[PDB]
Amino acid sequence: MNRQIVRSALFVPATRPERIPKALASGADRVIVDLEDAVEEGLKVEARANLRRFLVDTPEARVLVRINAAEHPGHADDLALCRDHAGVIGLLLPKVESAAQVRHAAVASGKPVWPIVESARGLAALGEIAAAAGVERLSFGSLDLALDLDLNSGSNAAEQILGHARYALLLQTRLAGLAPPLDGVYPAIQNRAGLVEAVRFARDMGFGGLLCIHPSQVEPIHQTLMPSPAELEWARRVAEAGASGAGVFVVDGEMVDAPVLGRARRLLERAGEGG
Amino acid sequence: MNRQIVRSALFVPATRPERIPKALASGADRVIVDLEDAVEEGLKVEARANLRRFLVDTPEARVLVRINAAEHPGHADDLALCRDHAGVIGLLLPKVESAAQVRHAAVASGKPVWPIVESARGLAALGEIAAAAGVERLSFGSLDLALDLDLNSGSNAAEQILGHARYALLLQTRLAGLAPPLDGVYPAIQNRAGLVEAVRFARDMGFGGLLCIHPSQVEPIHQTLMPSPAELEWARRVAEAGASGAGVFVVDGEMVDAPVLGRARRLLERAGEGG
Amino acid sequence: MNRQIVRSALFVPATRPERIPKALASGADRVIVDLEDAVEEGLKVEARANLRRFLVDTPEARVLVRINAAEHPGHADDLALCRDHAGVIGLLLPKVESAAQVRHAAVASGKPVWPIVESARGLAALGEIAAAAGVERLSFGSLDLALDLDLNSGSNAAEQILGHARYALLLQTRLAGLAPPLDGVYPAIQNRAGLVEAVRFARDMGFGGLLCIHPSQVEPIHQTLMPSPAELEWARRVAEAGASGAGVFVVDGEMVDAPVLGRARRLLERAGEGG
Ligand SMILES: CC(=O)SCCNC(=O)CCNC(=O)[C@H](O)C(C)(C)COP(=O)(O)OP(=O)(O)OC[C@H]1O[C@@H](n2cnc3c(N)ncnc32)[C@H](O)[C@@H]1OP(=O)(O)O
Ligand SMILES: CC(=O)SCCNC(=O)CCNC(=O)[C@H](O)C(C)(C)COP(=O)(O)OP(=O)(O)OC[C@H]1O[C@@H](n2cnc3c(N)ncnc32)[C@H](O)[C@@H]1OP(=O)(O)O
Ligand SMILES: CC(=O)SCCNC(=O)CCNC(=O)[C@H](O)C(C)(C)COP(=O)(O)OP(=O)(O)OC[C@H]1O[C@@H](n2cnc3c(N)ncnc32)[C@H](O)[C@@H]1OP(=O)(O)O
Repeated sequence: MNRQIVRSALFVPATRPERIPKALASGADRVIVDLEDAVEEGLKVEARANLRRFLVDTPEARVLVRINAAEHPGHADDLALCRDHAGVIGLLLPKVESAAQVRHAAVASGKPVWPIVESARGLAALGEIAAAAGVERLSFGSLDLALDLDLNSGSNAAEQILGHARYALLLQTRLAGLAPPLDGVYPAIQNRAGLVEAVRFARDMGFGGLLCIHPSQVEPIHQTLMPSPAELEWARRVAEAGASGAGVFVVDGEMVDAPVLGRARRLLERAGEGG
Repeated sequence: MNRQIVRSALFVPATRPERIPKALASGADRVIVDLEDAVEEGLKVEARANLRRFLVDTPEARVLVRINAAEHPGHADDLALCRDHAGVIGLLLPKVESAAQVRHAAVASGKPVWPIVESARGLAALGEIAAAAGVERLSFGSLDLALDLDLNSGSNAAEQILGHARYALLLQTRLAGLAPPLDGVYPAIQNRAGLVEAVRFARDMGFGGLLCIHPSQVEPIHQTLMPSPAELEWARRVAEAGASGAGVFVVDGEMVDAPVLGRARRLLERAGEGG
Repeated sequence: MNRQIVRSALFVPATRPERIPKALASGADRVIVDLEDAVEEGLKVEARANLRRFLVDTPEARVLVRINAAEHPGHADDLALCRDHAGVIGLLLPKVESAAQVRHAAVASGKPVWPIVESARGLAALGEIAAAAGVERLSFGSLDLALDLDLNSGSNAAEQILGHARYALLLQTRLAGLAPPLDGVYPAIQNRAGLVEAVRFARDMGFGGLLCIHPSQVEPIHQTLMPSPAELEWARRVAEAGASGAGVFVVDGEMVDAPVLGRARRLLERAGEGG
């Protein structure tokens, strides 16, 4: 699939057809139109039709869709919508607990699957799931695993438990060679100072971006994701001293060996001019 | 077994039978009579006889018993005592390292087993152990595990190791469908401010209660475990706004989706009047 | 192998053979002569010859060698140097990802193996790796792991991930019964206060020592590893109060049972006179 970084994946429910155009103008790397836990049961059918009309009327629009899982009766109608419009470039599979769930949603949709880890069962099967055919990258339901594991969302201890799940998304991402994963949603819409901290914590940990819920969150996320002038100046000074060809040296009073030089070069290239 | 919350399980050694009544009058949700690591080798036979006599003289009493593990020569005598008195409603199995150890303790006692995860070996086999037939809930031997892993008890690094072990107790609890687990003992008897912090950290992470070692600890634990006026006031207001049935709303500047609504309803009902 | 503690293992590259003697006079418990990530490709053959010349010229010297992994063309020549000189008392195997690589390095060198956990693949196979025949102890490549997992070395988040890696080295050490492992390198050569903190965090967590990269790091590490007067005074008083033979008692306002007594006795003996 696409092995590129998604810095922002903005959720917008299909009950809000007028806010899907707003989502795409946010500047979000991806927009997720939702048909599942933001859409009330009675509106799922009408919400699916709202999305179909949006894709039809907007052929150049390319979106991701969080479908309902196989336990739901609308599953197949959700998969058919993902398969039949070119604007659907992938789907979020919620409540994923098996590689077989990934393969069925992938084959029936013909589109790449972003498995969402939202439960204890998901974590335990995550080897299978990340390695399953059709997987592009992983994302995580932070508020969902707090329910499933009985966490007091927002607390020190809760973030420590979530740190273990994040570790598994990050570990399995490398083992299965997936594209960079996206950390969960920061629900305090207007708290940009808290949002900035959750974004920098995620990047420092190896995540590529964040699942967003508001367009106001897009610029804070993308701005916090770019390397600082310092980090780029460090990477430059580290790359400059490894041109000589020395095996090991010191840059900021810190030893620099091959792996550190490799970190500076990947920073210099992933974000700016390489070489 | 019982899928109810045990907020506190108060240890009292079987060498001090005049303290068993005091333990029960504490209000601890469970009292554990100890035959293992608080009874010196030389007093274990007499201590068992103290416990046998207390059970006979106190038919309405219901206690949990921590026996010696199968390596011990008194193992079989401990099991018979747990099997032969109705007042014994379960047994703590220390140093558990295999599902076969749980099964032998459950079949021979005919009572529910509380495994204590006290060793690296226990953790590695915790899948087997938590799924063994007879398991009611897991509990955490924090001081045995510091011994086993050469930890400096009380330190930042040690608690970080203990956090990974706690996660496996919490993960397997959900995977095996067990009753809520108990975090380890807080040994600073009179330091209630530290006890309160350890109790709120454990609850926030998904534990149901604490192993305790003094009756003076019980009220701090049950008082720290009840939802605050604010948390209940929060749950009421998120439940209030999701009554109509809308998919996603905002409560405290924070997004409220189905999983958050589910947390507030479980709080309002798990502790208080539901509906 | 040796089930003793290595407090410090001082890296020195085989390109600077004049520094190998300095490494030995450092007092480091072990010296590592490097043929991998500090020796540039173009210098590896000559560096191999530098190490051979040092070993022949210094029959009494006892060193560890960090060889190139099996993917490297010099792999077999490196193992041959380890096998043919008595001064080579073990080898560091970098980029370890399978038990079979351990067995090939062990059998071909005939010397004990220190696997370095430097990658996600390594972590996932760490059960196999630690249990393989030939392993003496595990060590941790913190800077390789930051590259492999895209970590911002030095940040709060990266340290949390590395804690998950560290946990698995420590768990697998206990499960496979290996000698005590060594935490990764602290690269800020002159920041002794930061080094001292990295050393104490590692010890509190169960490491026996640290991989080091400069001889000035050796004395800070060895002084920070020794128990403080306070810690020894604590163990003495808990050991003194448990001499009578009581099962449970109070020492510093803290309950003391069998597991706590064992920590106090192990502290007094592992560092000082036992009994
Ligand atoms: C598990 C998860 O967290 S994802 C599961 C489901 N998640 C979602 O779909 C939630 C996504 N976000 C939202 O639905 C909304 O932000 C809400 C309902 C939470 C809150 O929205 P409101 O409080 O009504 O919006 P607010 O008063 O801040 O104003 C929002 C403005 O941005 C727009 N907007 C708000 N949310 C979105 C969105 N997700 N996508 C696009 N535009 C949006 C609105 O149209 C409005 O623009 P306008 O003034 O021109 O009409
Ligand atoms: C987690 C583990 O390590 S498993 C522990 C297995 N056994 C235990 O350690 C049980 C818990 N600990 C104890 O036995 C005790 O609390 C001790 C030995 C650690 C401390 O005992 P002391 O320091 O003598 O207690 P202290 O003087 O504070 O006791 C005050 C009152 O509490 C009572 N009390 C103390 N511990 C207990 C107990 N476990 N159960 C019931 N009552 C108790 C005393 O009898 C006393 O009542 P009294 O004044 O009417 O006589
Ligand atoms: C995965 C990895 O690659 S982890 C790292 C691998 N291993 C290494 O990094 C090799 C070990 N480190 C070193 O090579 C050095 O410490 C360096 C290159 C980082 C710094 O070296 P320099 O900046 O030249 O040293 P500095 O200016 O501090 O002076 C060093 C002094 O101690 C000695 N010294 C320095 N490093 C070492 C060493 N590793 N072993 C022994 N002696 C050493 C030097 O001989 C010198 O003493 P001198 O003045 O009598 O000649």
